[PDB]
Amino acid sequence: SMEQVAMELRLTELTRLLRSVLDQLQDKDPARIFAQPVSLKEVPDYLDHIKHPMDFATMRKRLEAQGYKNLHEFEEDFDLIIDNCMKYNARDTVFYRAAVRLRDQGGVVLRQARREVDSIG
Ligand code: NA
Repeated sequence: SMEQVAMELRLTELTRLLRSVLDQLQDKDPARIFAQPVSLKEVPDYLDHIKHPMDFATMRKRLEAQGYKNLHEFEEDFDLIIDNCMKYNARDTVFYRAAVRLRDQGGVVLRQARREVDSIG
C-alpha cells in the first residue's frame, strides 16, 4: 500500500535526522569514553551493577536497522549511557565528570532535535 510506503519514508527521514543527532553527540565525546561497550572482560563485575549497558556503537547499530520509531526512544538510550556511567563511577572520577559534561552539551542538541521532529512532523 501507499500508506505503508509513506510510513516507511517517514521512518527513513527520522533515521536520517537521528543520525545527525548521533554524530553531533558523539562529537561532544572526543575522548571516546562512550564510543564502545564496557568490556565485561575488564570491569568483570559490570553486569552485577548495570542492568542495561549502552554506548554509541550500540545506538548506531540500532539506528542503521531503523530501530528508533521516535525521538523519545533514542533519548532513552542516550540517557542510559549517561546514567549508567554516573552510577558505576564515583563523583570524583574523570568518567562521571565526562558524563555530566556530555549530558549538558547533549541537552542543547536534543532540544533542537525535538523542535525539528515536531516541526517537520
Ligand atoms: Na555511584
